[PDB]
Amino acid sequence: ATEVKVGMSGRYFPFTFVKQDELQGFEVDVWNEIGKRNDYKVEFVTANFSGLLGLLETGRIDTISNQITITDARKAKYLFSDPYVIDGAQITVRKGNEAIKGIDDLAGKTVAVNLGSNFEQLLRNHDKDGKINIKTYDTGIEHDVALGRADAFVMDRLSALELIEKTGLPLQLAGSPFETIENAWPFVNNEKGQQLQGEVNKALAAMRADGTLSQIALKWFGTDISQ
Ligand SMILES: [Cl-]
Ligand SMILES: [Cl-]
Ligand SMILES: [K+]
Repeated sequence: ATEVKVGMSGRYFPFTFVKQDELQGFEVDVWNEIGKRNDYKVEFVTANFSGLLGLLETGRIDTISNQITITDARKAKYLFSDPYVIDGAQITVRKGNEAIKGIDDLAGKTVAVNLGSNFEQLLRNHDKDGKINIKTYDTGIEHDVALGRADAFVMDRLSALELIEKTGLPLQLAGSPFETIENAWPFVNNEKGQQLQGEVNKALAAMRADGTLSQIALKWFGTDISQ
């Protein structure tokens, strides 16, 4: 059997998170089904998001299942599979705050972003004159905004929506998503990476056909986020 290592953070509800001392979520269920279909011994390695892409290049993991958005720079540095989730980058503020209607309102504000994430680069590209006070983190991002240490943060709409409705955090969506994001699994451009890529695309396409991918998405979001 082929050993495959899947990097994640364990702090990305409901994609990858811990509850009752169990590492679970959307990314966990998906790669267990992939491992059934390709004779993989899947091994989950939890690490902060800022170092997941580093672990991938060094070779201590084989891929990452953590909503890795495909970017122009990441295309040149890694291989990617077919996108399995499509969404948009969302600004989210504290509940009751109407002083921030979108990304153009961040001038002079403090916006939290995960370090090394596509949301940081997008935010720095949307900061032409240094108006925004970008604060980068790996944990406690949505908590600083709900408490007041940061004015807003930028993630995907899906995860923020579940924190607002399911979890119940005192947060609200700030406007409409300003950038579509296509999320796929990155691979190292080597023999095993090319081998995993082609075999994962065949499993991903096979899961979309029989509805298994939709079953996983409905369990973790109530909505088929694969569509
Ligand atoms: Cl990312
Ligand atoms: Cl900096
Ligand atoms: K991302």
